[PDB]
Amino acid sequence: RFIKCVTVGDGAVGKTCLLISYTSNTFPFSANVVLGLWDTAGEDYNRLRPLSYRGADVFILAFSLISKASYENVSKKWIPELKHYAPGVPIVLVGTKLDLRDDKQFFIDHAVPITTVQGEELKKLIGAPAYIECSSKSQENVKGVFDAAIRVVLQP
Ligand SMILES: Nc1nc2c(ncn2[C@@H]2O[C@H](COP(=O)(O)OP(=O)(O)O)[C@@H](O)[C@H]2O)c(=O)[nH]1
Ligand SMILES: [Mg+2]
Repeated sequence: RFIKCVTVGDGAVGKTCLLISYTSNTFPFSANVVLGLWDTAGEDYNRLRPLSYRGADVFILAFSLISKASYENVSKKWIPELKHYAPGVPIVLVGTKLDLRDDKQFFIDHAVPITTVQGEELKKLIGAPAYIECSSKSQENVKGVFDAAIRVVLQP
């Protein structure tokens, strides 16, 4: 009846904002439904970050929908890391910053978008049971992230 969830992913992808959005319903860590949420720092921390993983029931592996590099780093860095420290714990893959992907003006001002179908193909590649695209800014699908997280750990 407890669920430790650890959020991981590159710098600036939106991990802390994701937790603030879910828990506080605002945009600048625990919940009860009928869930402990851990934040991490995503290279200086290579040795210390993994310490947070012990007894994790699920990982939220975030990458940014506006950043091809964070997309590439899921397979390059994060998967190898989680498999070393916590093989077998399920992964919910989250593409953050959905509000920016929607906005043509963002790419004029700035960035390479990741499509829903490409996020889905990455999901399959890493064996994640879930892939959710979300925006902490608009809050869209943020509740969905954590609802996936609980569904994927709880029996059935
Ligand atoms: N537009 C937009 N900006 C975001 C979103 N999530 C985070 N940010 C911005 O991205 C930056 C990094 O967010 P932060 O949560 O601190 O990322 P973290 O390093 O992964 O923890 C901040 O400038 C945020 O305001 C989002 O959904 N939409
Ligand atoms: Mg943070």
